[PDB]
Amino acid sequence: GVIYGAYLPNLEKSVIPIGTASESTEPVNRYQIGVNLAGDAWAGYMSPRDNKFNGSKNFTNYFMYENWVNYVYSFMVTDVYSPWMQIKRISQDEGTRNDEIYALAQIIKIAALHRTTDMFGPIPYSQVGKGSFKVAYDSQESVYRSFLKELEEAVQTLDDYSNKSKEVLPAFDIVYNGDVNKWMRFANSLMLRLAIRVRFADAGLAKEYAEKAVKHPAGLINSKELAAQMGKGAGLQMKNPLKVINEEYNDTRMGATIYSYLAGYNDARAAVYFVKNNGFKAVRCGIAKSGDAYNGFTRPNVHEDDPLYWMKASEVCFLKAEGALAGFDMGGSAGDFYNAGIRMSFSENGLDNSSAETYLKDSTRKPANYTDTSNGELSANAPSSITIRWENGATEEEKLERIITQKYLAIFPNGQEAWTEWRRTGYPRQIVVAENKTNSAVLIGNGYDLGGVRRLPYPRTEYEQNGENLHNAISQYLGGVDNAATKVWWDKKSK
Amino acid sequence: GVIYGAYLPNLEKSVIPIGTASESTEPVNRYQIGVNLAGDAWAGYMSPRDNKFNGSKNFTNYFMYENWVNYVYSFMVTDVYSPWMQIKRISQDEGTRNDEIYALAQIIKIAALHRTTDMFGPIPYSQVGKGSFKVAYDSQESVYRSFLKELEEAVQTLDDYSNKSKEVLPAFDIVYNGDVNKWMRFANSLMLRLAIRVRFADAGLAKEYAEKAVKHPAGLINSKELAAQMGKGAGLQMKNPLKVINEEYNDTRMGATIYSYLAGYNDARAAVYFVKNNGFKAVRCGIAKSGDAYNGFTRPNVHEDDPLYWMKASEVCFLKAEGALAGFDMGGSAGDFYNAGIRMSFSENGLDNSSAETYLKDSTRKPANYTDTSNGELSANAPSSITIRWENGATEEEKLERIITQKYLAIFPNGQEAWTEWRRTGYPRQIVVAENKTNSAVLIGNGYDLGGVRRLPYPRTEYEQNGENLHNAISQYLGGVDNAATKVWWDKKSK
Repeated sequence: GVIYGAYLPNLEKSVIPIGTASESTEPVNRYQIGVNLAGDAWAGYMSPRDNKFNGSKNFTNYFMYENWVNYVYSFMVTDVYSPWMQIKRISQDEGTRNDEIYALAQIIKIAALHRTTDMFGPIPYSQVGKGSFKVAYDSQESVYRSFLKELEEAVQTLDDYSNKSKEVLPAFDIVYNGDVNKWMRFANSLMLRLAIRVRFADAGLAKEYAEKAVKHPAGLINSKELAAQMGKGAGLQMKNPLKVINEEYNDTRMGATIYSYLAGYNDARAAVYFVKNNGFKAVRCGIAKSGDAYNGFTRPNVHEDDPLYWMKASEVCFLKAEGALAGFDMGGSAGDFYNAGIRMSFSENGLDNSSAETYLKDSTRKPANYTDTSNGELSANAPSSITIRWENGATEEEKLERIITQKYLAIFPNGQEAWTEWRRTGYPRQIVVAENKTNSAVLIGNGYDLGGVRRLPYPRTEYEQNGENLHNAISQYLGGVDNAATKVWWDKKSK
Repeated sequence: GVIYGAYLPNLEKSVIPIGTASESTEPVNRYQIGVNLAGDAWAGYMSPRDNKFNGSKNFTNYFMYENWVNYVYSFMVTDVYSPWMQIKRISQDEGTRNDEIYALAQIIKIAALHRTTDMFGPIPYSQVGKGSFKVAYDSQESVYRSFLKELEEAVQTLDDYSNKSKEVLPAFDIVYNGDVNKWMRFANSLMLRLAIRVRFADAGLAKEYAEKAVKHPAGLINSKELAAQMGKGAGLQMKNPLKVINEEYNDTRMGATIYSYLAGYNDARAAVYFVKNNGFKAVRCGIAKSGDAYNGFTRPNVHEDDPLYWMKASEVCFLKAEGALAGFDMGGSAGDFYNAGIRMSFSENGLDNSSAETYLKDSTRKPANYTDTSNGELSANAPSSITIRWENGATEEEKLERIITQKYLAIFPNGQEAWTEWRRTGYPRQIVVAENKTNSAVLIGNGYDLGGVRRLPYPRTEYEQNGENLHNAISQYLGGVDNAATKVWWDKKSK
C-alpha cells in the first residue's frame, strides 16, 4: 500500500520528535523545548550549559513561556493527529477496510498522545475529526480508559491478522519493519505502563489492564532486541536529536539530581550515559545565567545514530515490580522483577552481568552530596539516602522508592516519562531549583511530594480559537485553575 | 398461450419489485423505498449508510414522507391489479375459459396483495375492476378470509388440472417454469403463513386453514429446490435490487438489531448474509445525518444474480412450530419443527449440518450489546437475552420468542415479512430508534409490544380522488385515525 508510505513514517516521527538527516535540526528544536528543557530538566537528568533562554526565564526556572507552550501543544497535537486522520480515512472510511493498518496506527497514536495528555491533562480526543473546527475536550480519565480499551482491541485485531500474515506495511515501518508480533508486544507493554499509571486514581482499572497485559499470550517486550525504538528501519536512518543539542548547540550538561544517584552508587552506567573523562561535574537546574561557568562540565555520551527509545525491556520489569507491590497478579515478587530490571538495564547498556550482580547486592552506598566547583552557593545535600539492595522487610514506600529510582536510571534519557513518574510517585527525590521565576504558581517544593511542575498550562492559541470548549475543560477538570501548579487526574498522591 | 406472455411476467415482477437487466434501477427505486428503507429498517436488518433522504426526515426516523407513500401505494396496488385484470378478462370473461391460468394468476395476486394489506390495512379488493378509480375498500378481515378461501379454490383447480397436464404457461412463468405441482406447494405454504397470521384475531380461522395447508396431499415447500424465488426462469434473468442499492447507490449497511443476534450467537450465517472482513460493524436505525461516518461499516453480501425469495422452505418449518405451539394439528412438536427450521436455514445458506447441530444445541450464548465506534452516544444494550437451544419447560412467550427470532434470521433479507411478524408478535425484540422525527404519531416505544411503525398511512392520491370511500374505510376500520400508529386487524397483541 504505497498510499500509506507518506503518513506512517510521519506518524511514527511524531511520537518523540525525530527525523532523517535531510529533515533534522528543525525537529531537534522541538525535542530541545519539549523534552530536553522540559522533562529532562524537571526530572533532574540534564541542565542547560548556560540558562540564557528568553532572558533566563524559561521552563528550567518554572517560567512557562507562552511561545514555547504554543509550540509544544502544536507538535504534540496537530503533528500527531494529521497523519493519523489520513490513515484512518484510507484504512477505515474508503472501500474495503484494512483493520490491521488501523490497529497499527492506533498503537502509534496512543504512544504519542499518552505523553500529550500526561503533559496537559484534558485534551481533544473523542471529538477530533467529526467535522468541527472547535473541538471539545475529553477528561484525562476518559482518555486513559479509552487508551486501555483501544490497545486491547488493537492487539486482538493484530492477533487475528497474525494467522494471515506476519507483516504489516513492512517497507514503511521504521520501528519494527512491519513485524506484527513485535507490535503486539509493544502494545501489551504500553498497556502495562498506562495501567500502573492509573493505580492511585483507580486501583480497579489498574488491576484489570495490568493483569490483561502480563497474561496476554503474545507477550511483552522482554529482551533488548524487542525494544520499541527509532533508529534504523524501513531503509531510513533516524538522527539522534540529543547529539545535535549536545555537539552543535552546546546547550546541555549532566543534571545534579541524576549525578547524586549515579555517583553515590558508583554506577557503571554513569560512564555509558555521560562522558566521564577525569570525573563527573554536574549542573543544577533552575539557576541564574552563568556564561561560560559550566563549559567544562559533563556532557551526555551520545552519537549521531544512537537509537531513541519509546520503551526499553528493563522498564517492563520495573512496571511488573510495582504491579506486584500493588497486589496485582504479575507472576512474581516485587524483589525478583526489581533485580531482573537492574540486570536487564546493565545488559541494555553493554555492561557485563558480574557488574550487575555486585550492584544489586550493594546495601551500603547512598546517593552523593552535590558540590558545584564553580559556585559553592549552589551545592546541595543528597536528596535521598535509599540504598540499592532490595529489602523484603522495608516499608511499602521504601519499596516503591527503590523500584522507581532504579527504573529512572534504566529509562534514561526519557525525561518525559521520568517527569511523569516523579509527579505520580515523588521518586526519585530531586534536588530542588535554586531560583523560581514562575508565572504559573509553581512551588519550589521539597523535591518529593510537594511542588514542581505538575503540568503545562494550556496554550494561548486554544484561548484564541477554542475558548468556549477550553473554559469548559478547565472548569470541569482543573478546578477552574489553568496553571502549572494544578494536578492532572492520575496525580493523586502529591500535596 | 402467447396472449398471456405480456401479463404473467409483469404480474410476477410486481409481487416484490424486480426486473431484468433492461428494466432495472426503476424497480430498484421501488424496492429501495418500499422494502430497504421500510421493512428492512423497521425490522432491524439494515440501515442507511448516511440518513440523508428528504433532509434526514424519512421512513427510517418515522417521518411518513407523502411522496414515498404515494409511490408505494401506486406500485403495491395499481402495478399488481393491472396485469391481473387482463389475465382474468382473457381467462374467465371471454368465451372458452381457462381456469388453471386464472388459478395461477390468483395465487400470484395474493402473494403480492397480502403484503399490500399488511402494509396499509383495509384496501380496495372485491369492488376492483367494475366502476372507475372510485372503488370502495374491504376490511382487512374480509380480505384475509377471501385470501384463504381463494388459495384453497386455486389449489383445487390446479389439482383437477394436474391430471390433464403437469404445466401451465411454462414459457412465461419465471418462478417455476410452469410446474403445476410446485405452484400447489407454494399456495399451500402461503395459506399456512396467512393462517398463522390471523391467530390472535381469530384462532378458529387460523386453525381451520393452518390444518388444511399441512394436510393437503400436494404438500408444502419442504426443500430448497421447491422455494418460490425470482432469479433464472422462463429464459429470463432477474437482477437482485439489493445488489444495485449496495454497490451502485452505496446506500445500505448492516443493521444494529440483526448484528446483536448474529454476533451474540456466533452465527455462521452472518458471513453469508454480510461481508465480514475483520469483523462486523453495524449501524443503528433512526439516527441523524452522519456524512462519511459509516462508509467502512458492514455491507450486505449479495451478487447480481442472487435470487429474491418470496418464500423459503425453512419458513414453513417455523410456521408449523408456531402452529404446534398454538395447539393446531401440525403433525409434530414445536421443538422438532424449530430445530428442523434451523437445519434447513443452514442448508439454504450452504453451511454444513455439523454447524447447524452445534448452533441449535447452544444454550449459553446471548444476543450481543451494540457498540457504535464512530459515535458512542448510539451504543445500546442487547434487546433480548433469549438463547438458542429449545427448552420444553420454557414459558409460551419464550417459546414464541425463540421461534420468531430464528424465523427472522432464516427469512433474511425479507424485511416486509420480518416487520409484519414483529408487529404481530413483538419478536425479535428491537434496538429502538435514536431519534423520532415522526409526522404520523409513531412512538419510539420499547422495541417489543409498544410503538414502532404499525402501518403506512394512506396516500394523498386516495384523499384526492377516492375521498368518500377512503373516509368510510378510515371511520369503519381504523377508528377514524389514519396514521402510522394505528393498528391493522391482525395486530391484536400489541399495546
